[PDB]
Amino acid sequence: SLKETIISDIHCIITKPDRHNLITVVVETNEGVTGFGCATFQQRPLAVKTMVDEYLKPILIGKNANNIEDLWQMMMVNAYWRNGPVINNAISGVDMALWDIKAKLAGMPLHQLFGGKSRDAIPVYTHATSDTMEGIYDLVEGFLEKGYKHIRCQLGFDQDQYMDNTLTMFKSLREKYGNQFHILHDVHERLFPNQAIQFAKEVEQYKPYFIEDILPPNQTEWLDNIRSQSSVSLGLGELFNNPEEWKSLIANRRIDFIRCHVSQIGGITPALKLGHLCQNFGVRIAWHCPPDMTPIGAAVNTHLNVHLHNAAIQEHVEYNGNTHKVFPNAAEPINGYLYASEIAGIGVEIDREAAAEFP
Amino acid sequence: SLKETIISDIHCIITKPDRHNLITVVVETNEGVTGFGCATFQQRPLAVKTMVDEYLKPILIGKNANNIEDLWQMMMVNAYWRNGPVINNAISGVDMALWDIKAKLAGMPLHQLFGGKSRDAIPVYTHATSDTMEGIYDLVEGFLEKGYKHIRCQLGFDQDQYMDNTLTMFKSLREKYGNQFHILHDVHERLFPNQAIQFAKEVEQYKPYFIEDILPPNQTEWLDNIRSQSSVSLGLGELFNNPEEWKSLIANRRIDFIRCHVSQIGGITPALKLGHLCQNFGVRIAWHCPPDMTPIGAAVNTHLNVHLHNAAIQEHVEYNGNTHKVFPNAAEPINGYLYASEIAGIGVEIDREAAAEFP
Amino acid sequence: SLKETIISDIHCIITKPDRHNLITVVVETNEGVTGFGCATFQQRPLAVKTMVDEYLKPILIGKNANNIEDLWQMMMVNAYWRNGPVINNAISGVDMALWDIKAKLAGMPLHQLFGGKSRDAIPVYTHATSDTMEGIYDLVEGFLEKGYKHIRCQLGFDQDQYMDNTLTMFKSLREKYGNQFHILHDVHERLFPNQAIQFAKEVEQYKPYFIEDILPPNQTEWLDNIRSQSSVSLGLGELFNNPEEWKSLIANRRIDFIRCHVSQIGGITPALKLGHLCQNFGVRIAWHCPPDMTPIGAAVNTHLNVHLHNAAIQEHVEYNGNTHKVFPNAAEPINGYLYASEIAGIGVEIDREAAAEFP
Amino acid sequence: SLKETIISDIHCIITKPDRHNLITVVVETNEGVTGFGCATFQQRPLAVKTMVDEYLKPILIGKNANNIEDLWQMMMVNAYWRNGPVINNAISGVDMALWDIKAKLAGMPLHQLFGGKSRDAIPVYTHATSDTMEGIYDLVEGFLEKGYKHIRCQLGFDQDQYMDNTLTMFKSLREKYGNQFHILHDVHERLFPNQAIQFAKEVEQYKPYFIEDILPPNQTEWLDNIRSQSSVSLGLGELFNNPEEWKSLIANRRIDFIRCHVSQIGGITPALKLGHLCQNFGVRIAWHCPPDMTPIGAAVNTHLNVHLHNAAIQEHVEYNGNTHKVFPNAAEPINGYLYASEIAGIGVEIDREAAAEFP
Ligand code: NA
Ligand code: NA
Repeated sequence: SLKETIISDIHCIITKPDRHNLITVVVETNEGVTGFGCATFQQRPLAVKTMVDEYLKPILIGKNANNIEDLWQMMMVNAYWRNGPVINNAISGVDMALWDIKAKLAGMPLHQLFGGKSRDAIPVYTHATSDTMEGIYDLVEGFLEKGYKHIRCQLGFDQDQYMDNTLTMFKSLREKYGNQFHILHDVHERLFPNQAIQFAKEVEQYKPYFIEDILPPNQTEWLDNIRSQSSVSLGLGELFNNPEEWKSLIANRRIDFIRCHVSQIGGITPALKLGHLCQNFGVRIAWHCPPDMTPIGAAVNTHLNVHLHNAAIQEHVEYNGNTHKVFPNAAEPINGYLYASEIAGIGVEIDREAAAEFP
Repeated sequence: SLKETIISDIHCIITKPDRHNLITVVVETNEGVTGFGCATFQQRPLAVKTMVDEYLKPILIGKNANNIEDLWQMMMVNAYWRNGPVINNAISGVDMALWDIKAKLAGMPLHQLFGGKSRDAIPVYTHATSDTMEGIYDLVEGFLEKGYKHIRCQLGFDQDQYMDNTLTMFKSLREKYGNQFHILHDVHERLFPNQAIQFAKEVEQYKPYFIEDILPPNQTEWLDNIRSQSSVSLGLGELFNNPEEWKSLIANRRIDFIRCHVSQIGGITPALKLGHLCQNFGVRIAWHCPPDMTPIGAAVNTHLNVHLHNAAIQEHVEYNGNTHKVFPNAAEPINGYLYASEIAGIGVEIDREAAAEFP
Repeated sequence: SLKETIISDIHCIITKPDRHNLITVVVETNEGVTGFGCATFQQRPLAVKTMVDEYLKPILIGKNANNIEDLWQMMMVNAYWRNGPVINNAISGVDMALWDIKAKLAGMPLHQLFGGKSRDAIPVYTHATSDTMEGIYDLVEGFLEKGYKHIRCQLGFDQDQYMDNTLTMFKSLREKYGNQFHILHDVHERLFPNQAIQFAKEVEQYKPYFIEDILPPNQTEWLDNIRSQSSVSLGLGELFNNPEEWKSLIANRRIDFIRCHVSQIGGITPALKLGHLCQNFGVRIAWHCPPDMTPIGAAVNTHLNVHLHNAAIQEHVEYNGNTHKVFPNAAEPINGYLYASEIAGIGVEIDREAAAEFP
Repeated sequence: SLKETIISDIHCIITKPDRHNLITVVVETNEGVTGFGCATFQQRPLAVKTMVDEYLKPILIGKNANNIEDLWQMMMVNAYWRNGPVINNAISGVDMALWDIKAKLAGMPLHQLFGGKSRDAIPVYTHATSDTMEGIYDLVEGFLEKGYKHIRCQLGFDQDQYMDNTLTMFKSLREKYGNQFHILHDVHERLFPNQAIQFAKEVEQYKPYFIEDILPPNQTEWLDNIRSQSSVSLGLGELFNNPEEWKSLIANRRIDFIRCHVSQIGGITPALKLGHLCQNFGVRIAWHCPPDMTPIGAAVNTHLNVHLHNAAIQEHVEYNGNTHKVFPNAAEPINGYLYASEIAGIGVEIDREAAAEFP
């Protein structure tokens, strides 16, 4: 007894209440049921907006929003060339908006629409980056006081100096805090493969929650060398926009955490399927939630994270007063956990007037 | 703005309006929102009913029906020993009922709840089994007249005689009908592996839609021998109740169609994830719909089949007048296609009074 | 000069002399030669009994008990759907009873019928589970005093706390007792695969006899990661009911001990063949003997364990006075060893009157 | 209630009632229960007899015959060097005799002791060898008239001429007899691997029951080349005496029929386990029964062949009147099938007086 949901208009609002350009996609329908979605391309806000305004919107107006995957498949192949940061982001904002419409139509929280909760809340990790161990302590202790139990620690913001200081960082952190928290670290592709394998063996004893981006970006074939000699947990996927980047990685158990950005791989639609894939292959899920993701994206990740069986942790995003003003009711971690929204829909929208104040 | 959905009661109704014992699971809730699900174990109707009545129902009463996967995971591990025909069927009827409740709560067709249609309808295949080619012609032509374009053909209802007659069947069917329809065939595990490989090479030229169960049941390792020499399309999975039976099969591209029964693998919850898995690995989907599946199961398969990207075809089930009476509004193929129900929920229930007439 | 042995009746007696529902299957024959077998499904006693009473017994009455594997193959495929906890248990009680009849007919101990002893007795392991190291010491020392040389030790009856305490348990046990006994530990599938590999490397130095269930249940593919980096001995198979669960595991040397329950995989008939398979591939055998296995099952495991070349150890089961009363002559470990029965048959039966006292 | 069975004496009788030296091993016991076994080494009758007389018999006298595998393992490693034609044959005669004793003790047919029949009888194949097609027809038609449905056909008793004539033989046989019988062929290792692969592809269309010994004897690695391009069924194992010869062959599905001689691999004890192994891996069983196997060996193969699930066919052995005289009650094929003996024991012994007449 759901009737066709006809797409009447599409907007793409960029706003700068804080450090970053924030991109919201707005899908309006004849019923006056409105959907909101998040795109995130700060280095390139304008490319995304053009892609939505005069390429996505023409092929969407008039369409039945009810059939989300149909509309997904159609957008994804429309330019013929496909898979990249600009297109997937644009499509992801619409995909998210379509899911939002469906959940409002269903009168339910987005994660309930998916099928319900696997857990009550998702743990959160924060970022401690400093040039000195003193600075990292200062930051760690403040996060501890707030209930966080996972913290990404980066000492220093040549390759040998970085590897040496980082092992010293892991060593001092275990000496000072033992097992009070899990320690995450992103290598940011700074190592040659031989250096990567060496570092994986040396850092193993310190039991990182995961080491992210330990290899240069098209050298994943070197993972088998690492995984045959080290038990170190590994995350990859942050810059992926293309299934070829994650398919063999996961089928071959070459990583422990997938770290894709939901908007970079095309939205909720592909995120659910990749979530199920991860569960099949025993890989955990830690989607990125960067500084320029809006409270709308973050709310979507929390819905994903209480629903998907293999979701492990959500990445923290601050929000200043401006941002909370532009996106009302944006949840914040309580004792180190993010709670899914409980009203119908995504549960967070953008205040268009407020977003005006901040062009 | 969905509130807890509290499970108030659970029933398991068996009925014999026709050839088979039909098993319906009924989940009632405080809101008076009622869910219906299908279990199918004709050789063993009673085992399923005991499993539901005094093992499932105790651990379910009081629970929040909203969290379907939570309740799935819990039922699946509850007996500690797990995965088999009796338990998965029992759990599948409840799983299906929980999905039904959620879709009614959402005021939407079950497949809309999933995320919408990938296609308008799913094609249907029928069964032509006879002891003589004359009998098979007679049956094929009646199906053709009704718009069917896929037909499973079985000539004869020793191994060498069966292999010889079957190749003769494929050969005569192509001579008589050319490409007017797709031809399916189930080998039913009747061949030794060496005979299987020989038959796969010989039948290739006749281009079956798929050959089902070509190997003895724990000899899937012989598939690589077949797939390195023959292009014949292969289906397996009919008797699977255990992920170990399908995980390596699909990851290694050893089959072309998965043929599991949705109720044997535990319900809609695992069916969606296996559907996504099949899409990832390029394997198509043809769930079994046996003679003792009710119109409730069949309606669920059609919802699955218009929604999941890789769904290929639905297996036909007759329904006599009795059965239509016990389960009102059960769809029937139109010009060789089954159309998903469009009212809220699964769209088919059981008339409890009518089911009374047929114990 | 053996004549047909005609099956005249079949019973399934459940009894609760102690903690658990105990299930005995009884096969009677025209000659008045009676067989006894054990089914074990405590979470689900009733499902098994229904399966025996009105599904197994009809297809068995009149049949020639002499042809055990014929009757095995026939029961196993009879429901068409196959392999699960309820059916295999039911079939296993009958299979065991058929073997019992044959051994009485032969006037010999069951293990002699198989072909004789490989060893004089099988060692036994016991269970020390407590919340504190003090409690585990207390329990270990009592087992030591009784001659046991293998003990499964469980400290605590989050994942990080469990892994930490368990390594502390292994470490304190080696410090206190050195090599006075072998230490077994069941991880019970509580770890993610990355945590499993880490734990396997860390626990290696303490030389467990085996670590059981170290992975989540459908993640055995992660075993190669473990086995390429750690020498830790591994057991799996406790919940298996399906050859697909053990075939590739053993052929690829992915475990060191098979831990299936003889009743869950269908009886003595499949146990002998899996025993031979284990010998071929260099895998040792440690069938489960849970708290609800009867003295009849236990006697069968001891016959299996003195006969099969690769049998390594038998799991201990208590028996209170009630149980000994219901099943007379049930052997008990002497100086840490179980001795096979030496009278004709299995050597243990059920006292039907006594089983009456305890419904 | 079986008591120790004490070995009192051991004999090895050679006899030449026909073409071949026939070797029977005799195990006597204090109870006066006597066992008979078959060794077959015609090229070397005397080596076997020495091995039994003054190496086996000393380590056997006094021993408990009840524990067959214990005594097997002990004999097999006794010389320290192990596995070859002379030792395994000697040990096989004793192993067979020990099984014979056990079956008489049990008052049952040997195959009943094993666990019963899988089938009522085993089909038989015969040998048609001639230098001309006329000669092969003559022979085939006589076998057909007698009810045989499987015949090994050899045309000619250089490599290119042999390959050419053999394909011509297969072609003419299909033209003349179509599918009236199965056609077996032994290549006898006469081909280089490249010629083997070519022949396997060319002979495929004629559907041999199997092609035996298609490769030179230590070139089994070339099997993967064949099996990736041809469906031709393959048998190997005739000269095997060493598990290394069959273990990887079967685990990797590189053959379809195992063709070992039971006496060459050490007796019934290893034959049962290899039978179970074959079943696991989907390989069928066709033990050799050469012209110098006695009616005692043949009776043992028939017991093996009605019992083991994967047994496919038994090789024919004539017996002239002399031989029937030396070994009374030796079964003969009826309408192309051999029937297992139904009296207690193996069911065939040697008449020592009669064997006297024929030194
Ligand atoms: Na290694
Ligand atoms: Na090929």
